[PDB]
Amino acid sequence: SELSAIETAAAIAGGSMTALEACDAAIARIEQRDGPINAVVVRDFDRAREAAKAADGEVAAGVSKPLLGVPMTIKESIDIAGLPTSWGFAEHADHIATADSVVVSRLKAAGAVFLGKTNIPVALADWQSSNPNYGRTNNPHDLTRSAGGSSGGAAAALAAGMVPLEYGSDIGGSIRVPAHFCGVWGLKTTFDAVSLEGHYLPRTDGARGELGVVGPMARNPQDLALALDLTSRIALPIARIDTLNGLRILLLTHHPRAAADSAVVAAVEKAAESCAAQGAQVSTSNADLPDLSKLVSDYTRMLLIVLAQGKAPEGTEPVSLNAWYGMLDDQARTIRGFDRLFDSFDAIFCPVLGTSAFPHSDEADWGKRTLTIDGADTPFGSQLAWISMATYCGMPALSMPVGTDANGLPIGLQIITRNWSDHDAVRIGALVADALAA
Repeated sequence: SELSAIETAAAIAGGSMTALEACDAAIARIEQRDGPINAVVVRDFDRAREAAKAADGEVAAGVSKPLLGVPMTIKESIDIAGLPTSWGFAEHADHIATADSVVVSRLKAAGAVFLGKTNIPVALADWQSSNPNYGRTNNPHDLTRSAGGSSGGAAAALAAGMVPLEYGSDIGGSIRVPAHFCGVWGLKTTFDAVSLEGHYLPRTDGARGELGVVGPMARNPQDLALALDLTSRIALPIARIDTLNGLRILLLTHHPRAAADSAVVAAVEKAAESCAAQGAQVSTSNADLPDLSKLVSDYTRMLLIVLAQGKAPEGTEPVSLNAWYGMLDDQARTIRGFDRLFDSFDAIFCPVLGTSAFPHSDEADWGKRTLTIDGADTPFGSQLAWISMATYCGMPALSMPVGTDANGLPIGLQIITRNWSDHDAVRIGALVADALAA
């Protein structure tokens, strides 16, 4: 029942409230609600209110901008000038960013006001949000369960109504998974569509690596689309879809490399059937589908080199540059596989993860964790499979809410579309949400 980012900005423009009122309202929601959740772990309420007063001076001087005065937070790994950027490392608790990231600079240019930053796991390397600098973030829907990660505090802050807009990062599901666990909307954008300048490992300032993207998170698709138009390095193509009638969907509720709970499958299946009733052509199989089992292995191989920065454990020999160049050839061949697939389909519908939010785990080694799927214990890491298609091949991928499991925990749907059609993904998810309400 909270105002959206667009609605807030309209309110501030129309006279209904001052940016400073909106900024103190958000501070109030945060101080009153973040106690048991612990999502907004870096606070800048003092400078935020100064910037809000300023946003009020612009308003009264006749100025308008699409997010003027709108309070929001950002992920702790994205730089804001004057604020820490530790990525959850004790050794970098006091690393203080000198300059706004590009994404932050873009949104501040749209008039937004940054109240603070949201919690993350150590090294952005978990589907939870816990670290020694700030503590743990808890799912607002069940405080005993993970908020997801690594953008987990962002998803929790959105879910608890604290702010209307957020922005996150994803290399192994870290936008889509928190959005799914907390019941909010998250967009993994097309690879290279938004700049990662300011999303730096603490004390470094180099180049974007492969695979990872930044993308917006919110409670509705309109805010996502606005936030994407304001942050993309070039204006992206606009949405071609306007109706589910004739939309061509490929429904995947099975992965050769990971299981999915019945309640997740059923939630995803029901979303496709709602679209079919508004006229969609839902297929369950296609011979153009790339080998998803090979894809998961290529993705893993490359992921572990990227995250290691090509360095190797002492005793092991590193990957050669030429071998790396071969790995990008492989990646490139696979991407072309999805190009042919998307000649026959407008979207893939599949799960974000095989389960809804799991109980907090203090076990660092994914190999020692499990996940209950239909009563059985199943391997935890196996679930990267659901997340691999869009990261490895670079496609945009929405995570949107489509139901709740039997315990009341949110379940999300992953909507994948062709490279650079990020707005078509957000549009389809908006129409999916309509079809499910009708």
